[PDB]
Amino acid sequence: GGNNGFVVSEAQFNQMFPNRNAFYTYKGLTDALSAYPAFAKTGSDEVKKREAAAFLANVSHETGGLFYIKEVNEANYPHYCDTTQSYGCPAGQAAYYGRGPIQLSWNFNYKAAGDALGINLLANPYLVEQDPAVAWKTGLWYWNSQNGPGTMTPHNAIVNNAGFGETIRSINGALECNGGNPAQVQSRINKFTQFTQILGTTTGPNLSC
Ligand SMILES: [Cl-]
Ligand SMILES: [Cl-]
Ligand SMILES: [Cl-]
Ligand SMILES: [Cl-]
Ligand SMILES: [Cl-]
Ligand SMILES: [Cl-]
Ligand SMILES: [Cl-]
Ligand SMILES: [Cl-]
Repeated sequence: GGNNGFVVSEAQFNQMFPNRNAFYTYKGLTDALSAYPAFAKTGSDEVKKREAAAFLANVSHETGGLFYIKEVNEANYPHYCDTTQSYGCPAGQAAYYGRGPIQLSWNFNYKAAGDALGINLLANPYLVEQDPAVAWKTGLWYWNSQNGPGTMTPHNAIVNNAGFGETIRSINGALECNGGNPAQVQSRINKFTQFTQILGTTTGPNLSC
């Protein structure tokens, strides 16, 4: 029964993210895991490690290796408010820009993620850039419950072995996949591959989209 701790060691995490903002810590991440008990705990260890690498690689890509807590371009913040929604944009028109490890964006996603976590992030979206425990939960929420532009959750893509490619599709596939941005598809694949090497697992199939 022995050691069933997290498949990413603190030291591997540091190697993966040498230039992280202080907001993002190993502890913060390991604390969030219990909110998504199947994450990195489903299937063989080859698979758990694969899933951990897949998540953190995509996280790396969103944030510049966890340097950025929030989206940089203030001028474009207003666009993340989808006025066509009925609960509107109560925290402000300009309040729903990218924050945290998956750069959670859009009033509708702040709403969905908050409902899921039991936290009213529609009203207090600033929590994702102020409270690490919440930021990390928003990352796991996306990874474990959202299809995005694709057809399956990133979790299931790896767990059912449909390919790291489906994680990309489900994160930003309408713009990047199907020829849209092969360079950036490959960048994500590059970081995933390095991360699988750090953890001593394999990449598995269908890396691309
Ligand atoms: Cl740390
Ligand atoms: Cl879960
Ligand atoms: Cl990266
Ligand atoms: Cl406003
Ligand atoms: Cl916290
Ligand atoms: Cl919390
Ligand atoms: Cl693009
Ligand atoms: Cl690269």
